[PDB]
Amino acid sequence: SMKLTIPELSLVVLIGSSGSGKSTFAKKHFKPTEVISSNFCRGLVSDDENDQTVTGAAFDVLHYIVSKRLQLGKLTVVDATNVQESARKPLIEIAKDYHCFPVAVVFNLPEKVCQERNKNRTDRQVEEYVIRKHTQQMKKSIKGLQREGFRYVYILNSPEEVEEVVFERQP
Amino acid sequence: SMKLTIPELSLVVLIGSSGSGKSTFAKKHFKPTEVISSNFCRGLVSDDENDQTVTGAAFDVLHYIVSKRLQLGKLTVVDATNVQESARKPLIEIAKDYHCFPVAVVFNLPEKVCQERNKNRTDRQVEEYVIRKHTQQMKKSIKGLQREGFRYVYILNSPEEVEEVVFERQP
DNA sequence: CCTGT
DNA sequence: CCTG
Ligand SMILES: Nc1nc2c(ncn2[C@@H]2O[C@H](COP(=O)(O)OP(=O)(O)OP(=O)(O)O)[C@@H](O)[C@H]2O)c(=O)[nH]1
Ligand SMILES: Nc1nc2c(ncn2[C@@H]2O[C@H](COP(=O)(O)OP(=O)(O)OP(=O)(O)O)[C@@H](O)[C@H]2O)c(=O)[nH]1
Ligand SMILES: [Mg+2]
Ligand SMILES: [Mg+2]
Repeated sequence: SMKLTIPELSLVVLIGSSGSGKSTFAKKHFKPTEVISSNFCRGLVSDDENDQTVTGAAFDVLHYIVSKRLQLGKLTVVDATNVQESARKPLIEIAKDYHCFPVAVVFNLPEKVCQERNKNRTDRQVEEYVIRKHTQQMKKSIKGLQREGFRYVYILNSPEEVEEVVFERQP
Repeated sequence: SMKLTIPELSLVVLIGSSGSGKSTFAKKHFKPTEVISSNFCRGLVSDDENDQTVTGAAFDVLHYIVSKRLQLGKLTVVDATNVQESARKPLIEIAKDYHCFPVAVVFNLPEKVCQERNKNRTDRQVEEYVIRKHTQQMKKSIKGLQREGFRYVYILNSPEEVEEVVFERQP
């Protein structure tokens, strides 16, 4: 298996293009309340998880919930693309404020896999150019993650590696 | 600082070209008996740390010492280039034999930096082609380290990052 | 340096 | 999708 060690008090930041399987992954490995999703927050503020015009409010809400959880010492997983440094920056800062270990889990999957999954989705889709861009941003992000403040950086390089992941939570 | 978390029982594998500063780094961060060096082993078997013809015997000795230490539950740092997969393979296997966690620390420095340092050494030098080769092998190695069995993979991307390292030995 | 042979 |  692919064992990923994380401390009991972690902020797990999922990094991946739309279609890379972040939400599917989060549901398999974590409790529902441990996972806070940017799309869910778009729904919380606007009724519409697909409404990009409420992104600002959605991430304000996400960051707020993350802060409340870390204040209470609860492990939290951020289910958003997190492919822009500007998106990861405030998450690292919140983790620092509450002495929480930031962990990066990167879905380094081929653009074509994400595009294929997106084409076959029935829940929500994005345009092809979005996935092309997210994949490029994800790839450019990998080198600098440790320096950004991620204490553990785990890169998953194929669907096979994603499937094999087992988290080892250390108390 | 660049905080690198490692378990009390770790096999820390330094990965870097000649001239990348492995031995300097090892002395700064670890007690002498925690560090086992391939060049020191060349000296043990032949009187000459620079004798490349005794490489087989030197690594036999290094592996034997690593095995004894991990068996005794002692943190161990391997100071060798470790830029070939075939070199890392037995280290991972010995770690697994004794339920020890392998940690990779990669000196991902520009070839030019290593060459300049090499040029100014008075203790021992290698030819430029050696460093060019080591650097290429190091860079080609990075992606696959987690899959090889390294439970923690830390990549240092500049002399500034190397200098900033602080190990956090979790009990 | 896990060896330009 | 932190909005080409
Ligand atoms: N075959 C296969 N399909 C998967 C896997 N993971 C996710 N999928 C499918 O890919 C599609 C996208 O998966 P999601 O988990 O929603 O992807 P996401 O990264 O959360 O995408 P966004 O929310 O748009 O950012 C879904 O229809 C899944 O059923 C996988 O591991 N294997
Ligand atoms: N400026 C600077 N010089 C360094 C640093 N680390 C090592 N050096 C110099 O670079 C040269 C090589 O350093 P070593 O620690 O011996 O490098 P190594 O990786 O062990 O090299 P090999 O034993 O040949 O594989 C030495 O002369 C060091 O003094 C550093 O962090 N900063
Ligand atoms: Mg999702
Ligand atoms: Mg050395």
